[PDB]
Amino acid sequence: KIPLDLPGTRILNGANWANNSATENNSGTLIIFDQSTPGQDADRWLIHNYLDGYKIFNMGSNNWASVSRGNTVLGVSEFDGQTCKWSIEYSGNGEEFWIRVPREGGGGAVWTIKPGPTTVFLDLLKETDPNQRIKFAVD
Repeated sequence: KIPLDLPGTRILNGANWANNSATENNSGTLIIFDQSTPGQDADRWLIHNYLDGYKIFNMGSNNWASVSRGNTVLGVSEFDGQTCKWSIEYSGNGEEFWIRVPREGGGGAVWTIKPGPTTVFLDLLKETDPNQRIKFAVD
């Protein structure tokens, strides 16, 4: 089940976990998957209910996981229901989820970690692709 309202949540893909830094500053910072954290709790996330889906908050950076230009997933300082809402859907495999664009009709593009540090973008779901499989680890 989705760890709702749990501050210590790491967002996992294979051996990497999602990181995001505070904006120095319509601004935003890359969501980076890596096996190193760039400062205290830059790898710590808070998931809440938002309408028919979820919002994903980085406790380190105070940024919201959001769709940005070119289907890139960024942390953005300012919340926007249009860019910051996600569907989290069980994959069928252990505790693995797809984080998708909420779409009336379904078939929303999903978090895709590109095959060191790596960025996240939205692409069509391929059920078998481990680069779109997300796990949530608490503490």
